[PDB]
Amino acid sequence: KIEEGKLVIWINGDKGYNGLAEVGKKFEKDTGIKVTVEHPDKLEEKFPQVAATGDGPDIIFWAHDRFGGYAQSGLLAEITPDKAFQDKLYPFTWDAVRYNGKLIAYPIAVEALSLIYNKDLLPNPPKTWEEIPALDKELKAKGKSALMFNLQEPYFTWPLIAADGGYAFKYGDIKDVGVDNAGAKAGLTFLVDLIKNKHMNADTDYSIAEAAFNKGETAMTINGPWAWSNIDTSKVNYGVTVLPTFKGQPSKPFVGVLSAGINAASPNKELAKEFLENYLLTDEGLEAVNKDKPLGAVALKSYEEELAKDPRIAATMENAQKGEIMPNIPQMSAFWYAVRTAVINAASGRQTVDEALKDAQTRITK
Repeated sequence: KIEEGKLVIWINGDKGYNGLAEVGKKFEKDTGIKVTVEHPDKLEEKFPQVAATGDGPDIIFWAHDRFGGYAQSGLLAEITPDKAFQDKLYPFTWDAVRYNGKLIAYPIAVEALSLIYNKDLLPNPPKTWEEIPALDKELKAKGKSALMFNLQEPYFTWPLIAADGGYAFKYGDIKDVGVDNAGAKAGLTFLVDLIKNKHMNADTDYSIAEAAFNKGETAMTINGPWAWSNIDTSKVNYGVTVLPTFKGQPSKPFVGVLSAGINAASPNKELAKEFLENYLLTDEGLEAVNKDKPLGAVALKSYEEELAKDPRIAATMENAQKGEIMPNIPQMSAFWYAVRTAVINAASGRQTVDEALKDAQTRITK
């Protein structure tokens, strides 16, 4: 099974594995235990297969929403950090790695959508969703649009739909879904109205929105940290800020948490703990990883306060703190497929907002 006396770690290829390897080397210096960092393809798919037979790595890094399923099959070991260590991280990041009342992973980085705008076209971004329609008619007079973002993916339109009370799964309860309530209804109705009023095209997708924003054709867009390097090149003077409110309520974008779990079949659980707590989860630890590839906003308060000197990161955290922690249950798959269809049918007039959400709700709680 899993080798004893060493630590093998799995992390995705789009992360700072080289930097993580650095922290691993430091661990090896003052312990004698070697740390091997690997980044296989479809690791989020392989882990379940190899762990089920008592194999795989000691530690696995992935978005939190996936750990719920791994825990369900008893693949993840329950972690037990003391109160002292727990206070080192933002409170809400812990609700991301909680399953059935147990901590199943260590929070690392936080990710959420923000509002991105062209400072030259819009020196003062809108703080409200209701003022956007008016803003657009003013920008149209100059041949510009006010807002453009991916309307095809629920992930991108959810922030609006949930602002006034909508939600996926109430902290765990798989039978408590909020996609067809008055809140979600209001938000989606506002979105459809923006489309039927020619303020937005129902076919606008990720690429169309990206190219348009980066070419200065639109004043605003909605995206995550993964899109900043692409905008830095376009030579557009942009800023990142908090998302607009709807009916006075903050937009609720889904929150993604990069987390580190420990294989239940690992004989090196104590070493993994020592590594994650006293080596990786430190200012020097996250710095080594960040230097290789930026993590965005981090769950470690001490280091986050330093990275927040970058307003883009500060905003990302602000939007995540007002966002909804993505449910870590497997039923989340029905949600994506259900809401996706509801938004498409509602936008195309094929179905009414009330009907679309009603059918979505039924499919999720089915």
